[PDB]
Amino acid sequence: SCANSATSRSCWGEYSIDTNWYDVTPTGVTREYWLSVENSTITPDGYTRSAMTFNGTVPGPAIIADWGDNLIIHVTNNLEHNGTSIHWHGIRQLGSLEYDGVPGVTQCPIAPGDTLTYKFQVTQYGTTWYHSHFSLQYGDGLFGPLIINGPATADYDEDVGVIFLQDWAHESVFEIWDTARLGAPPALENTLMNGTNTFDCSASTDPNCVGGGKKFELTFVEGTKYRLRLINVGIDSHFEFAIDNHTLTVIANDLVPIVPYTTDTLLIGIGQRYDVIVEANAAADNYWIRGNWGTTCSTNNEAANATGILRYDSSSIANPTSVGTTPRGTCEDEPVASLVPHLALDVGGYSLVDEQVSSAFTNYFTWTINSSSLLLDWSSPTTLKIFNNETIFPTEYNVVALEQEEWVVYVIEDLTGFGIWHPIHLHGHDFFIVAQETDVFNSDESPAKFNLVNPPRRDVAALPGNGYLAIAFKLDNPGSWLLHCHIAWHASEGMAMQFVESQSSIAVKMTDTAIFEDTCANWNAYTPTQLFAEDDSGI
Ligand SMILES: *[C@@H]1O[C@H](CO)[C@@H](O[C@@H]2O[C@H](CO)[C@@H](O[C@@H]3O[C@H](CO)[C@@H](O)[C@H](O)[C@@H]3O)[C@H](O)[C@H]2NC(C)=O)[C@H](O)[C@H]1NC(C)=O
Ligand SMILES: *[C@@H]1O[C@H](CO)[C@@H](O[C@@H]2O[C@H](CO)[C@@H](O[C@@H]3O[C@H](CO)[C@@H](O)[C@H](O)[C@@H]3O)[C@H](O)[C@H]2NC(C)=O)[C@H](O)[C@H]1NC(C)=O
Ligand SMILES: *[C@@H]1O[C@H](CO)[C@@H](O)[C@H](O)[C@H]1NC(C)=O
Ligand SMILES: *[C@@H]1O[C@H](CO)[C@@H](O)[C@H](O)[C@H]1NC(C)=O
Ligand SMILES: *[C@@H]1O[C@H](CO)[C@@H](O)[C@H](O)[C@H]1NC(C)=O
Ligand SMILES: *[C@@H]1O[C@H](CO)[C@@H](O)[C@H](O)[C@H]1NC(C)=O
Ligand SMILES: *[C@H]1O[C@H](CO)[C@@H](O)[C@H](O)[C@@H]1O
Ligand SMILES: [Cu+2]
Ligand SMILES: [Cu+2]
Ligand SMILES: [Cu+2]
Repeated sequence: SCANSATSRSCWGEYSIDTNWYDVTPTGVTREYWLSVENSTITPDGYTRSAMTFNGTVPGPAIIADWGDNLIIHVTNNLEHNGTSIHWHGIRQLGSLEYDGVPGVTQCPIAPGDTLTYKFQVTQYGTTWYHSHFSLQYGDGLFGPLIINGPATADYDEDVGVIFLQDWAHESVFEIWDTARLGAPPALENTLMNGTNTFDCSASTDPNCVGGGKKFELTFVEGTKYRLRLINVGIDSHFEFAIDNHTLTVIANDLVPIVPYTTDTLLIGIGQRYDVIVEANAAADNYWIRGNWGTTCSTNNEAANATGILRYDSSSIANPTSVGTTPRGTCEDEPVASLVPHLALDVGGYSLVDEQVSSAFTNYFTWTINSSSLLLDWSSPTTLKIFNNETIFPTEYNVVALEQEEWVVYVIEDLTGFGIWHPIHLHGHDFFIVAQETDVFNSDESPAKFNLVNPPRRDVAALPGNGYLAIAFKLDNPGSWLLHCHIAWHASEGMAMQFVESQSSIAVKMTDTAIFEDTCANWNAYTPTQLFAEDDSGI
């Protein structure tokens, strides 16, 4: 039993970095939050535009808690013309399926003017984020940081918090969706680093291009070790984060602490999080912070300006003249060999489920999973079906039923030919990356090459373009769990499926059943006169 501190980050009282947090949870306290989903106007980069925000800021307010705390988060939808539904990214929701926030799966949408109070315990610690999982809303700024304090696998003095990395349009994503769904995502007008960037409005005739955008700035005190919590939250952005003339000691991936490793740059797919410790041991100077936008992965109009500024002297106003490390320049994830959980777990005996991604064109460009593109009915979410004792779901719900062989290995194959590295997010579980391969899956040979012995473990991992991703998870969380590409266009285009896991073992408190019913009653009251119908997959 030791206290967490700058020289004992492994400690968490009677618990520690060695505690199995899948099986053991500290007692904490209840923390209550009130969030308002708003229709806003912001100027993050000297361009004024609309946004959909929590509480009028991009990013939204920080939700900060300790490992074990119970969170009560009242979410009121103050948009006029969209439902909304908020997901707590990577959060296991063991026994709280109905608060996972996936509209069409775990809830009906929150109708305009309605409130839904999300309740869940945090049985994980580290860096994550919360965001709307209702259509493309997070692309208009509807996300915020969710930081759960706990132990760490390397010592550090100061936690600077999250640095968000994203693309950023100069108009609502909902304005460009009709063009994007023809099949080619647009190059967006800029990027943001923790909510800010420069933009040259000097030659603009657009009255909204008011200028004054500023670089993200981070100040170091020489000798201090800083925890930076990196999240890629773009619509369709890949990053390779780096700080010139500094080394990153990587200590967590998503919500899983790893054996520290050092790296000059850090590949980060959408929805992925890393925790790094940077020691401020360079010559004191201004250094460029590089997002290293992956131009081979997706387009942006201003890729080279996905940068911020590290200062050792905060009174300096000069731009860095530092020289960047040459990026690997791929759309890959960090190498599997680098991502070794500190808490070592092995994958047990399993049953294999194989699915294949392709594309089709119906009304617009769609992605298919075993020939079916996800299309959900917001007024009949999977959980509603489950509470009605339905076990056969619509084809377009892309349900795979799991029932106990205590483990599943889920192989998803890219048969599209496109060579996109798709960030695949699984809800309700950390998975084990048993293979992440650039090659064709062979059901007779590939399983023999799976790594079942402490493989990487996280909640978002790349399906390699033209390859396969084999992820294992244990049947330990009855529910209906969405799995999808986190490239927002692709999710909206149906690149998703869901696991209905141990359906008959789902338990929901009567109070939460009543709440769920109320949410859907209110949604159903809104839809007859909504201005805008569902026009994508729902998620
Ligand atoms: C959620 O609310 C947003 C409003 O904030 C809705 O966005 C609207 O979406 C419609 C349908 O896609 C857009 O119409 C299209 O606009 C483009 C661009 O001018 C045009 O080329 C198309 O032919 C079509 O008219 C509309 O622009 C857009 N409105 C705004 C202000 O962005 C969205 O549909 C809502 N979704 C739900 C599910 O309630
Ligand atoms: C990126 O932008 C956000 C601001 O949009 C910064 O978020 C800030 O993060 C820090 C550290 O995690 C938060 O500090 C904590 O505040 C709470 C509540 O009062 C307190 O309990 C803790 O002791 C700690 O001071 C801070 O709340 C938060 N600010 C906002 C507005 O949410 C973040 O720091 C930026 N990243 C960098 C590297 O600058
Ligand atoms: C968010 O905004 C709403 C509406 O004004 C308010 O009730 C709530 O307290 C605010 N929450 C935070 C965290 O500021
Ligand atoms: C947000 O406000 C804008 C400007 O009034 C409006 O055009 C748009 O429909 C609103 N969006 C939603 C989702 O309510
Ligand atoms: C998806 O299709 C492939 C190829 O036909 C088949 O091998 C696999 O079992 C299918 N998966 C499921 C879950 O239906
Ligand atoms: C679902 O099954 C349970 C268990 O038998 C039963 O109590 C409940 O009423 C059922 N509900 C419906 C709507 O079929
Ligand atoms: C993470 O660790 C692996 C194995 O040592 C390296 O191959 C990689 O480049 C990174 O350091
Ligand atoms: Cu997410
Ligand atoms: Cu994708
Ligand atoms: Cu998701």
